Amino acid sequence: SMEQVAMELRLTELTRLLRSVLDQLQDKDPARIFAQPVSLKEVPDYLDHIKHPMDFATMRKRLEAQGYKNLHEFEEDFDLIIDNCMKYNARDTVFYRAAVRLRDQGGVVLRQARREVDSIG
Repeated sequence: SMEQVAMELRLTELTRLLRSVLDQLQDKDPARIFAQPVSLKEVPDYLDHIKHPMDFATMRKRLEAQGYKNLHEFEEDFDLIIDNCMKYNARDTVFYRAAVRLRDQGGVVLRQARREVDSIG
């Protein structure tokens, strides 16, 4: 149908907007602390602590599979990265501090993407 196509065009454009958002968020992690999944070889007990692991490479796989239907779903995954880190790591660590900074700095980017998604529909 012509409707399924128009829908596929919007999803593709949302995917394009979310790709730019992802790149902006990831620039706010220059140390690449959140770039890849926490290693289960190096933190064998991680899943006893954190039930829904997340990271930027895993979000990127989902993104490129057009697996995000809206900004809310994307934000949920970004919040997991931050929230997982702030539970697993203590306050006085480079990792916890890096999540606080990513959270504060990403908020500006997410604030405008919400307006752009509402705006362009």
